[PDB]
Amino acid sequence: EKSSKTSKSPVLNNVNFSNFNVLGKEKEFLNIEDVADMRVVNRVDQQSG
RNA sequence: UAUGUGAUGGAACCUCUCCGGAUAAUUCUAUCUCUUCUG
Repeated sequence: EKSSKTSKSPVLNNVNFSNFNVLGKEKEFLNIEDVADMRVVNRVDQQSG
């Protein structure tokens, strides 16, 4: 397709991949802290623990 | 809610250090209570 030099918006896509959304929750807002949990996770030297 | 000839992020241990310890005989004698009416 050599789509170089063409940023493109309506130009042809022989194969295009759409976005993926959660089934059954297309219109459901909530908040970030209501579904997700936050941890830190660290890196250890393994020479001195 | 991406934009398309190129995503090892499974590509990273919240790890390391610190006596729930210290002191104490389950023992034993002095009152308690305020208004009485001329005495």
